[PDB]
Amino acid sequence: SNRAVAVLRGETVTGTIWITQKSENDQAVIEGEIKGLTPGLHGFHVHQYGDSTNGCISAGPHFNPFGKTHGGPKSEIRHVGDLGNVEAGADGVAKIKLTDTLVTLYGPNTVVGRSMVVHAGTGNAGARAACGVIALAAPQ
Amino acid sequence: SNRAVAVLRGETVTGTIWITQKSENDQAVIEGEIKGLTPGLHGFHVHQYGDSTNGCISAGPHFNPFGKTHGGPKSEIRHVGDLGNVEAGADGVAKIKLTDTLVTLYGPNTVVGRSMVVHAGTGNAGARAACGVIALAAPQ
Repeated sequence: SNRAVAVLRGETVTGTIWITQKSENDQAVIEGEIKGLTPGLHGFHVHQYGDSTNGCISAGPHFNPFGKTHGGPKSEIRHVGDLGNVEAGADGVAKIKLTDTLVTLYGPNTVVGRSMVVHAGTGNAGARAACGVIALAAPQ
Repeated sequence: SNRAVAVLRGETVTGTIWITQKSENDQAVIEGEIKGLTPGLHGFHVHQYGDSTNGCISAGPHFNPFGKTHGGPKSEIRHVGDLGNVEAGADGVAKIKLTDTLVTLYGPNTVVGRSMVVHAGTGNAGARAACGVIALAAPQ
């Protein structure tokens, strides 16, 4: 499909994030809303797995298919799953629209079946506050 | 991945269903548990979409990629998404193990990102009682 959606679930943070992409060669658009955030900037990431058998823990690590490293030559590689930080507006909702990412719904790096995770900013989920599987949706 | 998992969510019915498949040419195994069922046989189906923006309604129709029809020549085509009926044992849990389906995690008919849905046996979800997105999981 040219359209996917993640419904984020968490104790307090929830949301709905759409991904739309006309073809393998076109840039995807990520758009939606995240609710229940404490005020300020929070991390927003694609993680490797959609597995939600263990809350947001089973999402596994950041999705970094190109292998960006901390330093050295490969530190200049783009981290595909890094969607920056997000924040709620005055109305308490974060309106997300990201048009310049490398996220794709096609080819070997497709994110279908993986997860989107919101990171706050103590427990075994670290800062992971909500997560949802990137699901196939009806094409537009 | 050679492994996917759907966590089924519903008002009363829940479950965890794994799909494991060594390669594109190998037969998948679907195995897991469904809880909260009323006694007796219930339908178990792959549906087209994992979209859960509208409960189990947004899962869309049965997944029937080969186009099985009610009658005529194409009525003899296999309905890929039809996983038969399931039922709870005396312990109140349905132990699912299906080894002869055409469900795959590879190629154009991959079910990754689609949904699994349990059908009871009144409302806009019809008989759909629980559903979950088929998510990528860590390979085994």
